[PDB]
Amino acid sequence: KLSEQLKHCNGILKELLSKKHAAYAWPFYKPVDASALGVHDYHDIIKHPMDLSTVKRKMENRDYRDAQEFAADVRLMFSNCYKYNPPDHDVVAMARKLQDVFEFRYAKMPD
Ligand SMILES: COC(=O)[C@H](C)[C@@H]1N=C(c2ccc(Cl)cc2)c2ccc(OC)cc2-n2c(C)nnc21
Ligand SMILES: C[C@H](O)COC[C@H](C)O
Ligand SMILES: [Cl-]
Repeated sequence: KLSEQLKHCNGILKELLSKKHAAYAWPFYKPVDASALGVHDYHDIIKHPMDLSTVKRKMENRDYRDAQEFAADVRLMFSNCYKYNPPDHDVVAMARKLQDVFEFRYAKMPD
């Protein structure tokens, strides 16, 4: 049984995965497939891949012991995107928008 704070985190996660945000969330649904995408330098540049399916698995498996650990993974996901891609690329604009959704709701965390 998740703590109250981790319940809030799980709610955020469900929201990020919902159809409401799909237009900009979809690149983050699954691990980057570097070979499929032709980005053969991705794993040289990104040492700690992260994506929402992995966050979801970790939540289901009770891997996260607190909200801070959850938030660090979601933010790592966005950071990888900002690290690999030029700041004016489409996928970066999507990341910024999804991160806005995440940060404003994470800020509503019950004490
Ligand atoms: C050539 O650069 C790319 O393809 C990067 C690696 C890729 N761009 C994208 C990307 C490029 C253009 C648009 Cl409009 C949306 C996403 C990408 C696409 C699919 C995907 O999972 C299936 C992950 C993507 N992703 C993420 C997350 N962070 N960077 C990307
Ligand atoms: C767009 C920045 O990379 C992240 O900003 C988060 C803010 C809550 O929109
Ligand atoms: Cl953090």
